[PDB]
Amino acid sequence: QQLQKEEEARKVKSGIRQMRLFSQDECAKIEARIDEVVSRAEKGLYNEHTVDRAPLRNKYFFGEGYTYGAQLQKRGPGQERLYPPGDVDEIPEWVHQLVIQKLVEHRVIPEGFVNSAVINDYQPGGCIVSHVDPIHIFERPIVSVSFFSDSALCFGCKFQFKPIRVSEPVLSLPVRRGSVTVLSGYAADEITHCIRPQDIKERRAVIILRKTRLDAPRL
RNA sequence: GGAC
Ligand SMILES: O=C(O)CCC(=O)C(=O)O
Ligand SMILES: [Mn+2]
Repeated sequence: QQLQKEEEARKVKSGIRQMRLFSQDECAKIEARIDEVVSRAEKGLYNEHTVDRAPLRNKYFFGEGYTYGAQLQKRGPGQERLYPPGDVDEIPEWVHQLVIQKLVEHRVIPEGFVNSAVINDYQPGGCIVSHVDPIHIFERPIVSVSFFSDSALCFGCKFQFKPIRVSEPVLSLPVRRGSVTVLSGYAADEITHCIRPQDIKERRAVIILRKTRLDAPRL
């Protein structure tokens, strides 16, 4: 039914906020700090679980990190876990001053909301498989700031492998460098979101800021 | 080049 597809896409749009908030100079300053994050990881200055490496995507966990995918035995809903307290490195002060301060000042999230800053560094062709950020781990909303290039955030995609094949998205949301994305409601809880390899044509980094639940399970 |  045209009525059915229009309703779900309407539901997904309802949970999406997106606006330009960082200028080119401000991205350049933050992107430089992101490059230093990569350098410190390759110098071994970070705790073991702070750095999660994959062929075309690295995750740098600060404040709070999580286990996902192949790191889970008997993967299923509710099987994700936080690392033990103090395991991952602290949120860097430049993340507090440059990124979170602007979000708090521009009323994107309340002050003291963020306790987890995760940086996803995508190499050209990189992706992340369709998923819902664990409801048992993270409070809503989910805030992310994009850097180094423009891309798209797709919703409701189905992944096939060998080779990687992605079905037609329910919604493709262009995310540009310096743009802030806020997910809530249906867009965050009742539909998966992903980024496709065809959307990453250059190196792209995104800083994801969240609040972990009080009852969030740890390892 | 793999979070459902
Ligand atoms: O590249 C993005 O913005 C998506 C990353 C994501 O969904 C996550 O790491 O939870
Ligand atoms: Mn996610």
